[PDB]
Amino acid sequence: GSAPKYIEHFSKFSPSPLSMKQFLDFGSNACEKTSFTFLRQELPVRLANIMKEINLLPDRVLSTPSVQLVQSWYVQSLLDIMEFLDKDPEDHRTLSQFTDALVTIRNRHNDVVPTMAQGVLEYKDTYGDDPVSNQNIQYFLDRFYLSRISIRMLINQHTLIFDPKHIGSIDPNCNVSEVVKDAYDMAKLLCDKYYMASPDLEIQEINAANSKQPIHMVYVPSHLYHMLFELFKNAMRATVESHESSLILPPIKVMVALGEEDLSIKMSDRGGGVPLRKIERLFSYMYSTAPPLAGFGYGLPISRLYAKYFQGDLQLFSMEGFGTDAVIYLKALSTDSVERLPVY
Ligand SMILES: CN(Cc1ccc2nccnc2c1)C(=O)c1ccc(N(Cc2ccccc2)C(=O)c2ccc(O)cc2O)cc1
Ligand SMILES: CC(C)c1ccc(COc2ccc(CC(=O)NCCN)cc2Cl)cc1
Ligand SMILES: [Cl-]
Ligand SMILES: [Cl-]
Ligand SMILES: [Cl-]
Repeated sequence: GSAPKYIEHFSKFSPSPLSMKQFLDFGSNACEKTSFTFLRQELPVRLANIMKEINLLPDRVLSTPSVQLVQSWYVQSLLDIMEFLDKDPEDHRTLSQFTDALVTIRNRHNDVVPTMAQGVLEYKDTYGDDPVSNQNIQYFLDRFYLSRISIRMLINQHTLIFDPKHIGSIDPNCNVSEVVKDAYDMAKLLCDKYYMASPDLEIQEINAANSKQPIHMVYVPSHLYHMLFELFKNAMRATVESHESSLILPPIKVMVALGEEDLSIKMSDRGGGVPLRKIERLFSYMYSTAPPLAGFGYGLPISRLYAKYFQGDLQLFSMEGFGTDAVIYLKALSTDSVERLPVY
């Protein structure tokens, strides 16, 4: 077949990062034809760029069942999208069977994450868990997952618009605190269920420019929830477990600061912290892979990719003996929120 040729062709192109503006302008609808003509080019670009990177992996990794699996998915998905390169954007069936095609692709790729996890696992027992294996896994998975996040963003934007207020997965009016409370309510629910004690939540807002206004932004709230949800899980585990032979359960304090470009979200706990040495391993896919509420692999690094994805970040610093702070940094301004795609 043609796969390695297509890979070859489209991996000469560079994925085109979009900004929230451009994202918003894509269904504000009837320029679905325009989403179609765009996506039939750009998915193959993006699919191919990562596919080529998968190929640069040494044979001992690439030859493993897990990788060969997801690689087979990427090939089929690229083929699936190929069928439409000739097709004409004015035939309303051309269009609606592209949607199906995108939907089907998105389901095909669902289990990528625990699949790669299995490859890491096999690799760990099969070749060792040395620092250098670890930089390498990290390097590849941070890019891959990031790649994949951006592919999904594209598919979801398309399928959700072409079945106001919300534009696909973008809320142009996301109330950050609203999303915080939700993630907290849900983490508490699970925290209550497994621990039978859950810390309270305290939120403070700091709108620097407008003392009064509630903090709203343009974002992808499911993205934000995911990140918050994961940080809640962790801060809850730590809070509860560090205090089981003690009466008070200190609340989890979250602050939302809106600056001139940063919108920053800090989740501070009193869980007794982590010493500085063990902080880098928390983001390591490898060290957080192994054969409840947490101990539950990948949430941190993936949450951090989520933040990186529109030029944000996610950092942890801890005080051993006291607790951990966790900061999600996001762009305040739609203008500054541009996709961040792995290089190639
Ligand atoms: C428990 N998980 C999930 C996880 C997932 C895969 C793993 N894989 C291997 C080992 N541990 C894993 C843990 C955590 O990441 C996690 C790690 C460290 C903390 N701890 C330390 C701690 C304190 C008391 C009791 C237990 C732990 C933290 O300080 C901490 C870390 C991140 C965070 O957002 C908040 C925190 O409070 C809290 C949570
Ligand atoms: C399953 C997926 C996540 C996975 C699992 C495991 C890995 C591991 O990847 C490694 C490990 C060691 C080396 C050293 C090497 O060969 N150096 C060459 C010397 N110049 C290179 C790579 Cl790409 C990647 C991806
Ligand atoms: Cl990255
Ligand atoms: Cl789109
Ligand atoms: Cl850090």
